[PDB]
Amino acid sequence: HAFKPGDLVFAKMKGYPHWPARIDDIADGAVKPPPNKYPIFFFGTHETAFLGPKDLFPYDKSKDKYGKPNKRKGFNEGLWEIQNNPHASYS
Repeated sequence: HAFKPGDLVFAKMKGYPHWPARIDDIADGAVKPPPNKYPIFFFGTHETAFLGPKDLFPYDKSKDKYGKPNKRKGFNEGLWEIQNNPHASYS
């Protein structure tokens, strides 16, 4: 399984806990990711950033480890989104 738009993940950024997220499509006209990176939409914060596979943990495999509440802002909101409506428009 190569990563494709719509895949659910936990995504790791420096300074944050593994974060509920999804692989997004590239909008027409938008900036494209660097070589071998993906557009990642973060649940709860609703931000997008470019990340590579080393920082992407498939949701089903990883949810037992990473899918638990914490106090960081937006996180529990993000957990609700990935669990209840992961494919919604958050625009």
